[PDB]
Amino acid sequence: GSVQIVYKPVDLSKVTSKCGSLGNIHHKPGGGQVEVKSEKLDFKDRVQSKIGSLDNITHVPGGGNKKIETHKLTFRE
Amino acid sequence: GSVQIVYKPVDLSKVTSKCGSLGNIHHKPGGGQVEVKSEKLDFKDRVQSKIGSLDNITHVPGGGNKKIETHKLTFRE
Amino acid sequence: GSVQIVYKPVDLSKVTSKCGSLGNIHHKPGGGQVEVKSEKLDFKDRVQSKIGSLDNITHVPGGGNKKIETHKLTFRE
Amino acid sequence: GSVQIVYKPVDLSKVTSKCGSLGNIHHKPGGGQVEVKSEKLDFKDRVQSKIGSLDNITHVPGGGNKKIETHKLTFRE
Amino acid sequence: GSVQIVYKPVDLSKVTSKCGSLGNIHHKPGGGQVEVKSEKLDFKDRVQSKIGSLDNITHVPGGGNKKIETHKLTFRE
Amino acid sequence: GSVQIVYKPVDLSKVTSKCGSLGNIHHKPGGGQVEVKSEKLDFKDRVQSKIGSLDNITHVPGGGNKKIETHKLTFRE
Repeated sequence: GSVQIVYKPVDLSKVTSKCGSLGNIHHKPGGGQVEVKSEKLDFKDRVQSKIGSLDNITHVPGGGNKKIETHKLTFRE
Repeated sequence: GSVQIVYKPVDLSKVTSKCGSLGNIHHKPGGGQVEVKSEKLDFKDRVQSKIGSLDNITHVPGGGNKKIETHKLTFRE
Repeated sequence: GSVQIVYKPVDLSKVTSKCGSLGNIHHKPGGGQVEVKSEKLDFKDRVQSKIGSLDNITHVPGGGNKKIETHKLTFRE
Repeated sequence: GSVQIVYKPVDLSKVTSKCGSLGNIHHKPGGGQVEVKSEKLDFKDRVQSKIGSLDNITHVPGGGNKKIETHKLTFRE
Repeated sequence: GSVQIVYKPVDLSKVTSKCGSLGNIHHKPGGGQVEVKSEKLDFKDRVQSKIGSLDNITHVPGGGNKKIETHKLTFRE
Repeated sequence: GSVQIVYKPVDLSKVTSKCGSLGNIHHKPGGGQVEVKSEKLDFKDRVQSKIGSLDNITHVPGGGNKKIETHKLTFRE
């Protein structure tokens, strides 16, 4: 009872961008007020949390091209 | 009772952009008021949370091209 | 009792954009008031939550082209 | 009862950007007020948390191209 | 042709307040965005102006009692 | 042709306050963004101006009692 598995995925893919000019961008946030109140906080096993945050981002990647590629080969007898 | 598996996916795909100019962008948020009240917080096993957030983003990727590709091959006897 | 499986998907696909100019964009949010009240919060097994959020985004991808492609091959005896 | 597994994934992929000029970017956040109140905090097993944060980022990668690629081959008798 | 003018105003007035306790007052303004644009400004003869102002006041006078009293006696031949 | 003018104003007035306690006052302004643009400014003869101001006041006079009293006697032949 033989098993013969072949996993030969080819990728010639291209995630690509072209942008002559990129700019003249303005991010003028006008300020705020946050309040949080808690008795008890508890967390476990791979929690990711933000509490009471006021936060501003400007992200201008000339690039910005992302590619995500996950091979899983699983074998059980 | 032989098993013969062949997984030969080809991809020649192209996710692509072209943009002569990109700009003159303005993000002027006008500010706010947030309030949250809690007795007890509890979290476990891979929670992702935001509480009481006031938050501004400007994301101008000249690129912006994303590609997500997941091969799973599973075998059980 | 032989099994012979062949998985040879070809993709020559193209997700594509062309845009001469892109701009003169204005995002002027005028501010707000949020209030949330809770006795007890509990969460488990891969919850994703936002509570009491006031939040502004400007996303101008010159690119913006996304492609999502999932191969699953499953085998059980 | 022989097992013969071959995992020969090829990738010739290219995540790529081209951007003639990139600039004239302005990030003028206007300041805020955050308040958080807690009796008891408890955390365990790989928590990641932010409490009471006011925080501004400007991220202008000329590059910005990211690629994430995960091979898992698992074998159980 | 005699003129005899008598101006004998009496005031025994009392502007008065009584307040046992005064307090527990909260003024949490949530922030804003103002913009003004002008070519030419010109002003003369006792102008009072405010342009492009964002401004917060808290005025808790335990007292607060005001009295304004103007005697004018004018004579022309 | 005689003129006889008498100006004998009496004031026994009292502007008065009484306040047992005064306090527990909080002024938490949340921050802002002001912008003003001008080619030419010109001012003369007793102008009072504010341009582009962001400004916070807390004024807690235990007293606060004001009185303003203007006698003018004018004579022309």
